[PDB]
Amino acid sequence: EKVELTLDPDTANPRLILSLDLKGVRLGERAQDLPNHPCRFDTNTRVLASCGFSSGRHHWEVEVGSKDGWAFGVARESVRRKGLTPFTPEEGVWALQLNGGQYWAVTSPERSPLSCGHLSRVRVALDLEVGAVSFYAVEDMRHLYTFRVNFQERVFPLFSVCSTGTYLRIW
Repeated sequence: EKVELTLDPDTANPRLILSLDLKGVRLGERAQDLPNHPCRFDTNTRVLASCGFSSGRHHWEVEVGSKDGWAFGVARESVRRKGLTPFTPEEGVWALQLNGGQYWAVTSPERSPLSCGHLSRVRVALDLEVGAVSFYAVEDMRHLYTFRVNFQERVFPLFSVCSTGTYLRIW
């Protein structure tokens, strides 16, 4: 079922720029002086939605920038917030990424280069019963990639922007 997400400003890395409607995120030039919430990503340029899921099937849609430097998908609640944490499934993050002009599923120890054409808006489908996170290009709902995961805890929508000049935006 459809979920209306808002970004959680307590989690946001201080270099990120969130939109006032808490749907949009970009990377800024300099770090804002933000109160040090324990949930805040102090180093990785990440932000979670406020909503986490422990059961059921849920979907949302993400508008993506055409320029390099984003990743999104889901993170387990216990993802490390403090220090430079590897962006890997073992560290509790399951994401797609645009980097070096190439779409990737962020697998380890090697990322997986995807076949897809240019992406504009992507549906993310989280199933905690089946144990799946799936991505679709919204135009014709074409499957891009599925991670099979045995989720053991609450899972949050995850967004990351690591370059100026691109963005992610919840639809």
